Amino acid sequence: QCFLIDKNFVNKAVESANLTKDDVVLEIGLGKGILTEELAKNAKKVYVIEIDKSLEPYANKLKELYNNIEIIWGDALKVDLNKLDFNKVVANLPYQISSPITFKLIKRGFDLAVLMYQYEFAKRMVAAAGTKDYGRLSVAVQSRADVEIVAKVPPSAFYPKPKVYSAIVKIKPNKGKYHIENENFFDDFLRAIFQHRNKSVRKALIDSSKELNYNKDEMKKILEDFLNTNSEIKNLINEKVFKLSVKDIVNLSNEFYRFLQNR
Ligand SMILES: Nc1ncnc2c1ncn2[C@@H]1O[C@H](CSCC[C@H](N)C(=O)O)[C@@H](O)[C@H]1O
Repeated sequence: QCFLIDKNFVNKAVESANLTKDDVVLEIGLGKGILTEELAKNAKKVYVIEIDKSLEPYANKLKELYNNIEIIWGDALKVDLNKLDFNKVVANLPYQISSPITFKLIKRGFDLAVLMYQYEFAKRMVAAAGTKDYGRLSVAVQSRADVEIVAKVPPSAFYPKPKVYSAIVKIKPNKGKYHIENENFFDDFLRAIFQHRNKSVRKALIDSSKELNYNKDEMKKILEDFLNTNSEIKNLINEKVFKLSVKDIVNLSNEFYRFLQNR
């Protein structure tokens, strides 16, 4: 585990979290508790989910100085977040859990998250439509939240040192912006189309038709009829997957869902 030892980056993450004494913060991972302490100082209360019980000495020492820290010993991928009341998440994430934890947190919901990722992962998260790092992860995150890189973090900020850069990413959930009709279908639709990101949406959906539980002949006919509903759909499905904006992907999947339900 690479612990964050540079207080300048701790400060940047905390400042970006815009904390007040009315905020309740969830932290994933304790480390030496350098971030934990700053959260404790500034927030109403901090929950720390930590998998490694050997780190108890840091926890015990922290509770002697701060009365508003609660440790939950366990695996953050296993813990039922629904049973916790918090409005913000601030963490130097274990990079191996980056993807599942991000969606688990977004599913649970929060006002704002400020999270450390590997830099490449963060770049994919915030990638603009039609660019080389734009992909399924970009759309899955941006369709549900506004995301931005707050700072690039060098290996020297950590001990022991990682091999690559990290990034602080700010996440502000945004349900209204795009409005996903059906979460399950949208997830299936995203999987199908980004299995073939350089192909047209049409050709991607035919190739990955089994991801939506249709055979290739059914899907081809479906899209013939779907294309006949309006000219906007025609232009969208003929375009390359990675070139569609998040807005257009959400709208397209919404319309396709409705089309399929009526069929
Ligand atoms: N699945 C998991 N659930 C909860 N904690 C985990 C975890 N996997 C790793 N951890 C813990 O998360 C921490 C990651 S290193 C980050 C430590 C600290 N936040 C800092 O900035 O220095 C370690 O304490 C490690 O034991």
